[PDB]
Amino acid sequence: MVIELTPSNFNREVIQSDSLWLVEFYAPWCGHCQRLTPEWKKAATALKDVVKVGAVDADKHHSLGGQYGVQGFPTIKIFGSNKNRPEDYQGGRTGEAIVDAALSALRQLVKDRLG
Repeated sequence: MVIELTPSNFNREVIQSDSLWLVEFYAPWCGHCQRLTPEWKKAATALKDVVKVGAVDADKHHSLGGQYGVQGFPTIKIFGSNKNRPEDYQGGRTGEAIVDAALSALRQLVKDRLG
């Protein structure tokens, strides 16, 4: 349900995708990330087959952590129409708040495609 993202699959899964993606950049040892885990799963399940929801261990994969300016954890990004310019998510860390942000991002995505 939450797609595990790594340097090896990030391009294929996210960058080359026309799906809306939410990506959590986390560290396993981080208490804040640990508390987010169930809420991230909650969002991923609510968004099944609507929005793709992934997670990068940015503690391990510093390459990806460095690329998206991850200085601390969790860092949440929204990958919309321009996959080269993700938006930083600064909303609430509940599944409910994340889902609302995803819906807003979808509205923006489809409206831009329409023109």
